[PDB]
Amino acid sequence: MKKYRVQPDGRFELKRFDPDDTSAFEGGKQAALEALAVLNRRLEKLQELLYAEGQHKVLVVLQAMDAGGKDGTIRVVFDGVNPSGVRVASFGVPTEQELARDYLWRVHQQVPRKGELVIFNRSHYEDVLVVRVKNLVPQQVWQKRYRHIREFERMLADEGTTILKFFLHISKDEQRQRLQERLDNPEKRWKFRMGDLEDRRLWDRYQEAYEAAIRETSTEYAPWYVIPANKNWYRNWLVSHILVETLEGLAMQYPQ
Amino acid sequence: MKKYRVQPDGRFELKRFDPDDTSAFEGGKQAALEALAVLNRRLEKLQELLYAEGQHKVLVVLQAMDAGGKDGTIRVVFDGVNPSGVRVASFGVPTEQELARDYLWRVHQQVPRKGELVIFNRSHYEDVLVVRVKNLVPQQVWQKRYRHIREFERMLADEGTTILKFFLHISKDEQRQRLQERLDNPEKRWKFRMGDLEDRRLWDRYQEAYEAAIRETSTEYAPWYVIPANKNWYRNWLVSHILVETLEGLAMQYPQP
Amino acid sequence: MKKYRVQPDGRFELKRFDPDDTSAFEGGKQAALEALAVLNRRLEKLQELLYAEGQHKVLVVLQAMDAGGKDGTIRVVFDGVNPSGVRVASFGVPTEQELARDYLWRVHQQVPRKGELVIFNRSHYEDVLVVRVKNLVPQQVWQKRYRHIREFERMLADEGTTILKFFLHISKDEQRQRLQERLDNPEKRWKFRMGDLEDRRLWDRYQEAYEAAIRETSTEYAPWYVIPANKNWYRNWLVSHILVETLEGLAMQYPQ
Amino acid sequence: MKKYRVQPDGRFELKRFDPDDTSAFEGGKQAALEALAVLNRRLEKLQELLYAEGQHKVLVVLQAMDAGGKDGTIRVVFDGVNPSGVRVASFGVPTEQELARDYLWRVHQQVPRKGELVIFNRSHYEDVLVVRVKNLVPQQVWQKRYRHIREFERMLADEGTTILKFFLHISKDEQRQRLQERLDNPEKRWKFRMGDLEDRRLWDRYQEAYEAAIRETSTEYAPWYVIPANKNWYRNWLVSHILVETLEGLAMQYPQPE
Repeated sequence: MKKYRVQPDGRFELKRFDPDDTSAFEGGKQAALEALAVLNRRLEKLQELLYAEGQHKVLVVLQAMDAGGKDGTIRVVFDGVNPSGVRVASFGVPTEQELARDYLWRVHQQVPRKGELVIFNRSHYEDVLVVRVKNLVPQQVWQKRYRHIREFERMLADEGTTILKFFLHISKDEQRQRLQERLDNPEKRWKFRMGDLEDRRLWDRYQEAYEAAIRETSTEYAPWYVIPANKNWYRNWLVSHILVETLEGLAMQYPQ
Repeated sequence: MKKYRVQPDGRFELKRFDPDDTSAFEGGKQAALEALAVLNRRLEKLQELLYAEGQHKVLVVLQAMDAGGKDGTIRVVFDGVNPSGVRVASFGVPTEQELARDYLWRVHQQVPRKGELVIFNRSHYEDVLVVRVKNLVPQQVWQKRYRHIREFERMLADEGTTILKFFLHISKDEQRQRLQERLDNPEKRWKFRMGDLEDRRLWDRYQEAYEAAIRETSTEYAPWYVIPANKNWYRNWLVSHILVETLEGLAMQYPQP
Repeated sequence: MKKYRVQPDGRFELKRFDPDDTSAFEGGKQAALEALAVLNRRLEKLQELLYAEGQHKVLVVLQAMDAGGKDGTIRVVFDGVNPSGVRVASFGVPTEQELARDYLWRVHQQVPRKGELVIFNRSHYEDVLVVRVKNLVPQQVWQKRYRHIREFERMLADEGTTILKFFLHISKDEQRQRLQERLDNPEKRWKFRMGDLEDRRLWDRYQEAYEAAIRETSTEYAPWYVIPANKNWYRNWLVSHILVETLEGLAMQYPQ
Repeated sequence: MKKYRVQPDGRFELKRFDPDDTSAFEGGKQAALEALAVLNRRLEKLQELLYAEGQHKVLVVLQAMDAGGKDGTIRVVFDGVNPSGVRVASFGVPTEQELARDYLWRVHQQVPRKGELVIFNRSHYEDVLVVRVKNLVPQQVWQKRYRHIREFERMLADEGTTILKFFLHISKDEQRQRLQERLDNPEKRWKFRMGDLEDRRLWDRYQEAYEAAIRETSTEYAPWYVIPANKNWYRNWLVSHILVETLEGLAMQYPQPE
């Protein structure tokens, strides 16, 4: 499943990843739901080990186009995980207080502590994405942020944080179907804003911004994983597989 | 719901609640597990609605003697509830920074925001529990805190917070068995501290402190519920029942932009 | 100087206080500047003692109409006071994060810690002022806040905070001259906003809101002091006199 | 006055700076007090402008051996500067909550906001000082922190923070006289801790730790200035001179709303 890890050679091309790809799973939706339940139980036990050992900090970053599956991945992948050891930090439009300090200030505040698993629903990457696409700061400014991000993540990793960054990759036509479904569902209509159509008009600019951010910041200590996410069953299974394998690799143990 | 809700008449007596009482449920453990799964699914849907509507703030306070079931209640009652809308704030021994401000400072920091459900694993109630039990501060100091607490909760409720306070009520003998089981379990021992034995000698003083705190602070806008908690199946079912009924009473609507 | 403390009898009438009153000081501007310098030196020594002892928490609340002297009082009264023990918390327009919690959440965060002197430049009182005048919440909602405020301040005082609340009282014509001076000074024009002309149009409503707030919340543990503030020399001297006398009454001792 | 700026060539030697050096000021205490008052009035006006413009963030870092003058520099240099635009963040022994996150977490929380001047009384440098001297983490862990610090400061500077780092340099004999005076003064003995005698015993290890930290982290965007600080009058005058010159170089303008 290492075909999805972006190597730190700065040669990443987003066109090489197909949102409809399900090739790492030898089966379909029904078999993947059973495989996901097994990974989910392993995840609950690994979180239990993480919290009791109280040494490692785990940061899961989720980035995607609107309707790309950030909310759904949190809901399904972390289903049943002890609320005491899992925390979500969601990053929306910056406030005046947040904009009064550097862009990393509000993000650094939310990092996981020892024994905790934190999920960033959007993150510091927004400062090289919506910021670049909507020209909120000139290129001279946002271009310097790729190095800031690599170095901030290097500091976090060196100091004990296991970092996993997932780009949930959906196609333009899939986003269209999802935004239409969001509009037609009375229990989902609340998620839709008029500004989401303007973000959709800028699809190509966002894909370019994502490709540049991933190419610049996928490192050995903070890898990006590109997740084909047109199939939610595949997205949830693959994210759970990578997360479980990473946590198993920490070789955690209940204290003496 | 009615029987376990402490009325704001200042006449609460803890002796009237039996930790082994299971009288609100008829079918026994197996039937309660099935009833709990139905309530859990209703809670998951109510949380999604709370988050979508983004108007109400929900605060669940959990207080209990050590091994009383605070961790287990969070784990079971909120099983499957979307982590995006549920947050736990645990309050342990205050740090020097926290002690440098009033006792409510660290607590107020953690209150739920609009559309969020927050669980306080221990809370501001610790400031009328340990200092009273061990007489670390004079009565003149901690007796004033019942009013501060009623008024802080009145302000939170007036400003949009639905408050539910649960006292998970276990017996002294049940605590003993659980503390021994915690010690004998290699996956649970890490939780056990020597200070837990020191508080056990003070059992009666803690029961009195809890009774007084409940009597003084159970109000219409911030009720206390006494949960018979010697049977975890009953504790989980009853807490889920009260929480679901409360959330339903808010009559939340999905926004229609 | 006991005529300026609002007694907790709920009978306060703002019309009884003249913004041009200088009756507590007999010598005039020049003598007041010398008296202020002596109080200022006493204040510097009392702050060093407050910080060294590290037990008391001191909260100074400043409220006034725009151009009423909040910034000038901080600048002059605290001139020379060690920055290590004096902190200003200014409360402006609430952000989305602040509005997502009760109105006291952002305020409680800023309270002084042990050994610290905090000045609130605007405060929790804004939630019974601009809120009441501009009908940002219905009457039922803001009317309940007078009790919340009395009780929040009671808790702070019971738990070790010395509270002083100053209403810097200026006349409508004095505000007009000051806003005009702000506009005509190239080094002050930055402070002026178009919204300040709207707050000026609601003068009478704000005076009624101030009178009601002071009447409802001036208590023994958290007194309001009405400061005639048309003359800055008098305003600075009187606020310094009240503050120094209060701090002296704490009988602070250097630790041994 | 450029003689005190540590060039970013990684060749800094602490032995080349004498704590008793007063060569940038052509006079003594009395003349320096008058020169300091003129700089102090200029600083008060520059702060009012920094606050009005509301764009630049200013971070002043103070590091020194115990009794080296951190408290006194804040008190004198910022005397009369409007409290609305000046804030001190002091960094002492980390708590369990602070130790549960990376060492930069508690520091980043306190950075200056737009229009604000913040003084760090001790700072993130403690994590390559007391940590290195007392072996609180292995050489393997704290040696990586020189890069983390250079990069954290690069991010702050790129995003609008003007950074000034001052090492207030006192001699070992001067520290002895000051610690004795601290003990003998009833209004200052509250500052005296027994643990300060242990840090004093390790004087040489701390001087080596300071030399290495300054050599590794003095950059063009975040310079270190070595301040001869045995004479308080000289220390206060020189820090004020460097700070004022830096703020004047920003050429801040009062906004003119339309």
